Amino acid sequence: MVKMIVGLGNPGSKYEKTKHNIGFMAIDNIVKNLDVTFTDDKNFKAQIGSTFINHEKVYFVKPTTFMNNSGIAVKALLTYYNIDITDLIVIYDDLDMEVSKLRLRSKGSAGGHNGIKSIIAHIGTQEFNRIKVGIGRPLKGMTVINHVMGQFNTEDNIAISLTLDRVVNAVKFYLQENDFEKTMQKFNG
Repeated sequence: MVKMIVGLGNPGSKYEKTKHNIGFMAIDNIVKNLDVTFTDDKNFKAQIGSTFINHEKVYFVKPTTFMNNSGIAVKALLTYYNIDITDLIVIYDDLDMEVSKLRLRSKGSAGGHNGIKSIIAHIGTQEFNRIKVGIGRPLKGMTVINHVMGQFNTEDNIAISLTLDRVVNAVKFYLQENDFEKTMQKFNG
């Protein structure tokens, strides 16, 4: 009945172009496509848009707790609406994929990603559905922070935009089928 779709990132003008905000960018593209408007929530520290698709109510969420606190918002939202982990999708930047690459997974450990780390620690599992967008592989010796805090190279803007459009379609397919596994089969590769 209720779907919780979360895009990760950091609030504030200075973070807006960072690769670590690919989740925010994805959610933005999704709601614009779906004609869904945001509202900076009074209960939750997040930007939230929702709408009924058929008989289901879908929430599109951009936590504004800062990335390392994403789990607090996710857990609050799951608890508030009595939504099980299985009804979750998290959209975010993969730390070790070529830029604009798209991958759907239903698992994976945090691997240095502070948002995913927070979510895992708050909902108690790494077994949750993910739509990952590649931001580039870090060079040897490069720290996670300056890897994800950098902006996208201008030659990559088009690839990123193309990928985000694909994320919109994956979400729609997912909603149509209420099956993330089929969505993974339909979109991976």
